[PDB]
Amino acid sequence: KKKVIIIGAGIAGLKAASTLHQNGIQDCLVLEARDRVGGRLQTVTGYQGRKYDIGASWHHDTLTNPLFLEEAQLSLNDGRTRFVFDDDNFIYIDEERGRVDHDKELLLEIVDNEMSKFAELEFHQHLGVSDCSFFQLVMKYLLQRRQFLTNDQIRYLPQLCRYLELWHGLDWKLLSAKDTYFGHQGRNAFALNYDSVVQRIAQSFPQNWLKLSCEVKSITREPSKNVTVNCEDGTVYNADYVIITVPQSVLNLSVQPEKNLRGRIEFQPPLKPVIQDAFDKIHFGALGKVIFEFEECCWSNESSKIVTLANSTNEFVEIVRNAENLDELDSMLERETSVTCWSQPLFFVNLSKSTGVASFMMLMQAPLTNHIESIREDKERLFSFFQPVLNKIMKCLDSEDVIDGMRPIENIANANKPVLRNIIVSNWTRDPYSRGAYSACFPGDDPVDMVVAMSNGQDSRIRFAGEHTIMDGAGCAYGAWESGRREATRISDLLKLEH
Amino acid sequence: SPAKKKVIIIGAGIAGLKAASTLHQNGIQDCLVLEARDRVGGRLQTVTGYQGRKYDIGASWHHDTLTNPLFLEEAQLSLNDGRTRFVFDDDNFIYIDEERGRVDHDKELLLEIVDNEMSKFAELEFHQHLGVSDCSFFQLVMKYLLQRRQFLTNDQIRYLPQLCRYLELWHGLDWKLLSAKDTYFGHQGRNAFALNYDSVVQRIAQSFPQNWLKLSCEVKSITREPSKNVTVNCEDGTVYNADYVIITVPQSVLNLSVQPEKNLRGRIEFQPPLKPVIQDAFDKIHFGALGKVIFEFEECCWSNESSKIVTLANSTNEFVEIVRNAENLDELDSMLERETSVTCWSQPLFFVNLSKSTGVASFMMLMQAPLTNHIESIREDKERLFSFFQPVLNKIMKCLDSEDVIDGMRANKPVLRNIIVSNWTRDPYSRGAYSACFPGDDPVDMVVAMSNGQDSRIRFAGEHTIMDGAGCAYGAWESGRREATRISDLLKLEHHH
Ligand SMILES: Cc1cc2nc3c(=O)[nH]c(=O)nc-3n(C[C@H](O)[C@H](O)[C@H](O)COP(=O)(O)OP(=O)(O)OC[C@H]3O[C@@H](n4cnc5c(N)ncnc54)[C@H](O)[C@@H]3O)c2cc1C
Ligand SMILES: Cc1cc2nc3c(=O)[nH]c(=O)nc-3n(C[C@H](O)[C@H](O)[C@H](O)COP(=O)(O)OP(=O)(O)OC[C@H]3O[C@@H](n4cnc5c(N)ncnc54)[C@H](O)[C@@H]3O)c2cc1C
Repeated sequence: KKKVIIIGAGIAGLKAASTLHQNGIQDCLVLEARDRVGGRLQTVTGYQGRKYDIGASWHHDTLTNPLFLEEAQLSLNDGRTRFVFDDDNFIYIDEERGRVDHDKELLLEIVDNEMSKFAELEFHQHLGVSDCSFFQLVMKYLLQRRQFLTNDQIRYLPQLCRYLELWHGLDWKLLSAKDTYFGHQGRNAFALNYDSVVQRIAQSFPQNWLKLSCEVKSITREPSKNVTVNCEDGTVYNADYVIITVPQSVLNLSVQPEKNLRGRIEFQPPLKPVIQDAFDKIHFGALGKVIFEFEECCWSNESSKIVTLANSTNEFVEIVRNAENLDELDSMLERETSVTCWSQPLFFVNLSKSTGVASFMMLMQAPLTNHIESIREDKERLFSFFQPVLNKIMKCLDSEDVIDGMRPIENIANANKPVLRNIIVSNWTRDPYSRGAYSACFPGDDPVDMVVAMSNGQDSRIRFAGEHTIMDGAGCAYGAWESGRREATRISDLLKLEH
Repeated sequence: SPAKKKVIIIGAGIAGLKAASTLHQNGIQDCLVLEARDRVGGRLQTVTGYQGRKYDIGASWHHDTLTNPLFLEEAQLSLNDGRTRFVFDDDNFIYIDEERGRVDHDKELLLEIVDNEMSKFAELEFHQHLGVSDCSFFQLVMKYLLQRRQFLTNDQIRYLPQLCRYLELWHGLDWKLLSAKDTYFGHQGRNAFALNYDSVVQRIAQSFPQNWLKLSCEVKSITREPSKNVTVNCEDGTVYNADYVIITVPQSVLNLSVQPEKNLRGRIEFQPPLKPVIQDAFDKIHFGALGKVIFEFEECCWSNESSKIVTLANSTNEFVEIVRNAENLDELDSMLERETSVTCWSQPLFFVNLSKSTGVASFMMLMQAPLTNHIESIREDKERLFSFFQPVLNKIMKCLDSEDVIDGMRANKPVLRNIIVSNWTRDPYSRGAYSACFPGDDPVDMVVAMSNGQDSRIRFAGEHTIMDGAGCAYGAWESGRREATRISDLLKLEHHH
C-alpha cells in the first residue's frame, strides 16, 4: 500500500523520508519505536532552561562533511547562528602536577604526535600484521623509544594520549590499535542545536508519514514482490521497499533466539550469512556524557577543551627503563581495586568560553560509562564521584572548590565560588533502542565488512542505512544522514523509471 | 700506465664516504675516493666561531628518527658508550609579528589549529589524485583562504598565511616559487639535532683504508672504454682506470655536464655524454637555496622558553578586505596586484635558540631563496648584515623579555660578538643547498635516471638519487650503500667455480 516504509526516525531515517518527498515519491511511512524522532540525536533541557546535546554534539570533518556544508549555506543566507567552531588548545590536568599541557620541558604534545606517526608506520602495508590493543601499542612505543624519552614523558605521555578513548568510547585495553588513529578532515563545529537539524529535516516531509511508538517486531520478504512489516502493537503494513535504519547493536539481536529482546526484528527469510558474519567483526562502543550546570562562570575561559589524566606512577617509569623486552614488560606491568574519577581520562567541554553557558559537558568511556549511567538517578553519589576532578579543574582555572547546591540554600558567602546546581547524565547503554553509543573496534575487528554487507542490502527491497552502513563519516551523524540519502535516491530513481 | 683500481668514488661527501665504507665492509680492495675540496664531508661542514663555539653550517638535524638508518646507528653507539651525539630539540614554536608581537598558542587567533586544517586541505587537494594540476604553495594557501573565509576570522585570514610559510625554510624556496604538490609531506618522528655532524663524517671516513682518500683532486672527465673499463682524469693530470665508478657530485654540479664549456669548476666531461634520460631529468627537478646565519652573543640574557622561533613577514588588513570581497579565484588573483625593497620583514625567518637546546648563547637562523642568495652575496660585510637583521633581532629580544642588541663585533643587554654566514650558493662545488621542486616538477624522474645509472659501470649516488630521504643526509648515505652493495654483488661472481 506504501511506496517506501522507513524504519527508525533518527537522522538516517528522517533524511531518507525527506529525500523521497523531495523527489516526488508519496505514500511513504516512518515507523519509530520511541515517542520522539531524532534517535541518537537528542537535545535535553536542564537548569534555567539551558539546552544540551546529550547525544551527538559536533559536526566533524567540516572540510568535507556535507551536512555541515548544508547548515553553512543556510547560515550564510539568513545570517543565523547554527554552530560555532570550538576547537581549542587542550588543557591537560594531572591530579598531582596540575596542568601539563604546552609545557616547556614535558612537551607531551610533541611526543604524542610521534606516537601517532609510530602507529601509522606499525600497520602500514601489511594487512595489520597481527593486531593488538591500543594499550599494547603505546607500550611497544615506550619500549622502542625509551632511549629518546625523559622520565616524565614516559610517565605522562601514555595517560595524555588516552584522550582517544573519548573518540572511540572504549578503554585503551579494549580498543583495537589498528583503528585507534584516524585523520580528521578539518576542524570540528559544535552544533548549536542538533535538534534544530532534526526539526528542519523532520518538517521536510508530510507529517502523517510519521508513526511514533511503532516497535517493529518482524520484517518478511513477501514471496510476491512487496514487503510486510508488523509493529508490536499489532498494526501491519506493506510497501514496495523498506529502509531499516535501526542501530547495528539492535539489528544484531536478529541473529539470536527468542524475538523476546526489546527492539529485535524478526527477519523472514533470515539475514544472509554475509550479514551475520559481519557482526563477528565486533562493533558498538559506549561513549557517555555527564553535564555539570553551575550558577555562573567564575573561572578562567582560557580554553573550551580540558582533559584530566588518569593517575600515573614513577614506578611505571622504572619498570619501562628496566624491562629487557616486551614479554618481560607485560609480566612486570602485571601489578595486582575500586574505580574513581582518576581511574581513566575524562574529557570536559567548558561551555562558557564557546557558548556563554556556565556548564561543563563531560565525555566518558566503557567501562565507566555503564557504571555512571547505572547510577544516573543518584545525584548525591554522582557528585561525590566527580567532585575531586571537578575541584582540580577549578583550581587549575583560577577558582576554588565546587559548592554543592543541587539542593540549593541561597548563601551570600558563595560570591566568587562555583556553585553546582544540577547534574545530567546520558542513558544510551541502558536504552534498548540504542544499546550503546556507536560502532567501535575491539582488537581484531574489520569495520569494512559491515559497510559492504549493509550497503549491499538484504535484497532488492530490503535496504539498510545508518552510521554503521557507510565508509565516509562512519559512526558519524553526517555518515548516517548521507546513508539515508543514499537509499532514498536509489529507490527514488527506480520508482521514477518504472514508468 | 694509469693505476688500475676496482672502484673509484668521486666526491667525499656522505654518499661517497658511505660507499667506500661499504665496499671495504664487503672486502673489496684497491678502491679510491677523489674529492675536489681539501676536506671531506661536503654539505656536512662544522665551522668554528666566537671562542671556539662550533656550528654545522650545512646539515644540522637527523630527520625522521623513527626510521632514519643513519640516526639509528648513531643512537646504538651512544647507547653503548654513553657519549652524547645528538639532542632532540623539537619544541613549541614562538611566532612573532612586528606590530603585534607573539601570536603563538593564542587563545583567540588559534593559528596553529587552522594551520593544521590548511595542511589537511592541501592533503585532500592532492594525494591519491590523478591528473591534478600543481600550483605554487602560495596559490594553494590563497585557495584555502577564499574557500574557508566563512569560517575564519579577520585576524586569522591575515596572519595564518604568514605563519604557514615556515615551510619555506624546509625547502629553501619562497612560497611563490614552491611546488604545492611537494610543500607538505610526512615526517617519520621527531628531529635530533646533531652535536657535531662532522662527528658522523669522521667515523665513516675512518671505517675504510685511509690511503684510499685523495683530497684536492678535482675530476675533469670520465670515459667508458668500450673494452669494459672507466678512465678518470684528475685536474692535476693523474689518470686512473677502474672497473666501476660511483659519481656523487651535487645535482647542480652534474648538471654542468650537459652544457658546453669544460672550464667550469666541478664540471665533468662525460664520454660518451650522459644519456638523454639523465640530461632531460634536469628539466623536471631543481635546486633550492636553504641558507644559514649564526648570531653569536656574549651570553644569554633572554628567555629560554623555547628553542624554536619564527618571525612572520609583515601582513596587511587590506589583504583581508580583498579576501572578503573576492568573487572567485580569478577575482582574487587579479585584485592582488600592487604598485619597495627587501628587508628582514619581507619573508619568514626561522631562528634556533641554541641557548636552551645546547647551552650556547647563539642563534642559528635559516633563510630561503631569494633572500639566501642576496645574503650570501654580502656575507663579508658584517656591519651591513647586522643592520639588515637588527630589527628582527630586537623584536625577538623584546618578546623574550630582553632589550635591543648591542653591536659588540669589534649588564643585562644582549651583545652581538660575531656573525657567521653560509656560502653554498657561491661554492662552485655546491652551487646551492639541495634538490627542490618548482611547480610542475617531477623528482621521480631524476631519481629513476640516477638510480639506473649511465651504464653498468658508471653509477650515481647523492641526495638527489633516491626517494626515501630525498634531499636528506640519510638519503645520501643510503644511496651510497646502495651502489657499493650492487658492486659487491657483481664482484661476488668472481669467486664462483
Ligand atoms: C553520546 C554520543 C555522542 C555522539 N556525538 C557525535 C558527534 O559529536 N558527532 C557525530 O557526528 N556523531 C556523534 N555521535 C554519533 C551519531 O549520533 C550517530 O552516528 C547517528 O545519530 C546515528 O544515526 P541513525 O540515524 O543511524 O540512528 P538513530 O539512533 O541514531 O537510530 C535509528 C532509529 O531506530 C529506532 N529503532 C530501533 N529499534 C527499532 C525497532 N525495533 N522498531 C522501530 N524503530 C526502532 C531508534 O529508536 C532510532 O530512532 C554520538 C553518539 C553518541 C551515543
Ligand atoms: C644549508 C643546508 C642545511 C641542511 N640541513 C640539513 C638537515 O638539517 N638535515 C638533513 O638531513 N640534511 C640537511 N641538508 C642536506 C644534506 O646536507 C645533504 O643531503 C647531503 O649532505 C648531500 O650529501 P652528498 O654526499 O650527496 O653530497 P655532498 O655535497 O653533499 O657532495 C659530494 C662531494 O662531491 C664533491 N665534488 C663535487 N664536484 C666534484 C668534482 N668535480 N671532483 C671531485 N669532487 C667533487 C664535493 O666537494 C662534495 O664533497 C642541508 C643542506 C644545506 C645546504
